[PDB]
Amino acid sequence: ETVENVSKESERIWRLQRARTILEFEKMLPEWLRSRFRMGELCKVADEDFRLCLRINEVKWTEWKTHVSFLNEDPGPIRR
Amino acid sequence: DGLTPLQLAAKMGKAEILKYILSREIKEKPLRSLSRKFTDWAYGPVSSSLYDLTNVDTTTDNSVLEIIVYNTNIDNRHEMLTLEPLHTLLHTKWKKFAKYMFFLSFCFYFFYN
Amino acid sequence: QGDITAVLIAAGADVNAHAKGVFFNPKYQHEGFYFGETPLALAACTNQPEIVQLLMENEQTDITSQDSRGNNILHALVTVAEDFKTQNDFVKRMYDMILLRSGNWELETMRNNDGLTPLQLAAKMGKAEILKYILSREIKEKPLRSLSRKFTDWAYGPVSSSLYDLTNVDTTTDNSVLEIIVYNTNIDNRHEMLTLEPLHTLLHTKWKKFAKYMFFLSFCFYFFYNITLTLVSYYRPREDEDLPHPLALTHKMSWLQLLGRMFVLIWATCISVKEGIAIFLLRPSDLQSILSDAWFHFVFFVQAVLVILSVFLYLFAYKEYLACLVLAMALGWANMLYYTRGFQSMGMYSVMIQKVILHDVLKFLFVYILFLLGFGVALASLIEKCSKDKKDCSSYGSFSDAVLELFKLTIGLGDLNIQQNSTYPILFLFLLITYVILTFVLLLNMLIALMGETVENVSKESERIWRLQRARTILEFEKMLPEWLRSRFRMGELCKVADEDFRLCLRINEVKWTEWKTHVSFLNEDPGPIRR
Amino acid sequence: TRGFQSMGMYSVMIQKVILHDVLKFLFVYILFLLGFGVALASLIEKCSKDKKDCSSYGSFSDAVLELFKLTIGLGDLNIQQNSTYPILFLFLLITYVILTFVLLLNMLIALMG
Repeated sequence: ETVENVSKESERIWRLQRARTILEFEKMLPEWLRSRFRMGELCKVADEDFRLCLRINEVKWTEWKTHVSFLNEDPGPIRR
Repeated sequence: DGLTPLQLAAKMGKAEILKYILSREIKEKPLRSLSRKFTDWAYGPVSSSLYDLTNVDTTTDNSVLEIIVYNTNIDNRHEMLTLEPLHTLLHTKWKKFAKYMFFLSFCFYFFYN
Repeated sequence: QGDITAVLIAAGADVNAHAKGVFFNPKYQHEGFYFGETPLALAACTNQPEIVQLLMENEQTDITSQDSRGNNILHALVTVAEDFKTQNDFVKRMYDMILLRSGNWELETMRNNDGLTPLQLAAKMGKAEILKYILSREIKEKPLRSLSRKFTDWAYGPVSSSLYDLTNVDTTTDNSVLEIIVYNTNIDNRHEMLTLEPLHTLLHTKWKKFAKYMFFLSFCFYFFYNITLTLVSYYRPREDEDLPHPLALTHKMSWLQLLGRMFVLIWATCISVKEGIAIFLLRPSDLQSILSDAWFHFVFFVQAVLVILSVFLYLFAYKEYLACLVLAMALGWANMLYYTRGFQSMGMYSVMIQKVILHDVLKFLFVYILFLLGFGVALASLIEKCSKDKKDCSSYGSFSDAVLELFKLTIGLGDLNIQQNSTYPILFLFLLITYVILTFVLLLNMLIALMGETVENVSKESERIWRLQRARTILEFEKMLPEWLRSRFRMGELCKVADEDFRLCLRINEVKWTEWKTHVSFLNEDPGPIRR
Repeated sequence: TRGFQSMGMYSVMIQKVILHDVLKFLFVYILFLLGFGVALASLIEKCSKDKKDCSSYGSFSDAVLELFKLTIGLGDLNIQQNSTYPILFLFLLITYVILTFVLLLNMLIALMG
């Protein structure tokens, strides 16, 4: 199963050995971390809109449920 | 040991329960202040999701990625970095910080030899 | 909300509205979700089949209205259905439902702003599964079967002769389907489309009647072209003085070389004519296909022009009489690999060569030089500071000489720098055997780089590339002789539906057992090859 | 070689490969053998010394054999008795030696699938 396991475990070791150096290059320059990105602490629940820093991902088809869970009035990349 | 439960799931590396804590959608609104995922758009097939990122990134002491990657002693470690609030975040800094710093460490060390 | 929808339509809400907002997003996979701007397509795209049937009972509803992009509705359903089979397949079901609820033929003829039929749009974006529906489309009725694309002719149990319909498919008009499919870049499931039946046999048709007989003539003409270039270096009168003429004019008898030396220079013009067109057409093809195909048209052009450029150099005498010829002559026998198309047996062994040079040889090469440079410096600094052969080394390259004495052990060696050395010269057989084994693991591990479902994927992807690289040349040999296309075959426009029997040109295929249905769909009175 | 089920399997696959893959190997291998040979045979006398010491046999084909035996067994003096920067004579062998090897390694995959 070198056909199977070895060319899969090489994926297992390589993504880790990349991931070690990236966290090392965070800790290598503690000078000016101005380009850490955080989406700028949008609203969570309450009147406390400035709450905690977030991130963004996107989804696709398969089981079109209805919707009351959202936050906004179907906007886009709302820059204004 | 001074550990949050999210930290305890990482430090022992029990992966499947950590898939639940970082996802955690709660489809209500008397108590959805406990969630960790947020859906923003409601537009049929496309929808922009918001993961929550409190202790995850290395912004405080003893964060999640600091626990996961530097650790020994666990064996399913690559099966944890598939998980979405970690998989794209490593990919984030490889676009903006690391890869541009990486080849400078190559090209400096290349002329050294 | 279909229940709220009923009151809104009863109140008189406009149903032919548009929407031209910022939410189109040409960077499609975020913030977008294209419609086709109409309320009808939004009902269609998002699986509201009750509402799609609801929106067509209203007489005020238009269908033929277009988009800002020019799209009608059946353009839009094509631009949504992605490459995933049976995702509770609804686009194939609902593209069906819009035509059968209403429509004459005047829906599939309208062009977009890019000037494309919906059949062309499915090909140019390459969304394969919905194109399987359009080219099949049997309609087992007869009030409305003038929209079909398949026709069954015989009704005779297991055997049945089918008729595909072939309107815009063959390259008989401008911008046809095969011209779109094969010449295109930018798509990745391209071989999964040429499995489909009104294309799979049609490529096979011209390889019986046009291309294969034209192909080996292009081989046998190009084959003798390289022997004639070869026979100025063999040159059976073995030596005369020093040969001051590579490609001469030979004012002398035995015209076999007079016809011979002129036979080279004529074919250098034809390749110069034909592949000078390669700039005029292939402006995005080369940089996008950086590792795939259509590069040999440059490499034929590098070869044949340098044959003439030696002959221009022979009258201006920059000393490169023989120099420009020979180090460009070698491509003439190397470019023969273009003709390795032609056998399915030969094609598989042809593709995988260029597979490994791009994948794994350069992966092999960067590490192999890194150890070759590695252990060489330890031995090159060994060769003179200590380790005798004291005075006997005054020949060449005191660093690089030791590199070659470490380089040839890969290939062929056994020499005296072991026997003519010092500083305990068994040490000189430590710092080779660290090299010899460490080549071998870096050589053995390249086998594993040709593993990893190479059993599965590689001998399947070689089928994926080979059928395409045949299919490019066949459509090129259509366009190569526009002289007399009398042997394009069409079955001669048999009856479609109406009193218009001379209707449109067709084709023939045949079927087999499994689910003996009954038959009212046919055309004739169970005939055979009815010649009469 | 009929007679053992053990011996029979090794007997059939010989005639399998001569019909399938050796002739697939042979047509390409001669195509490069004829390929790099002409560049070296036209090298051997017009430039690149061993000036007078070449009056033996087949000025084209002699260079072919000096490129043919590297597949089998060689190590000879037409490197050491050459000119026109004779390291170049170890470029236009190593283009051949590697390009045999991929055409030899890919025959393993022709015995895969």
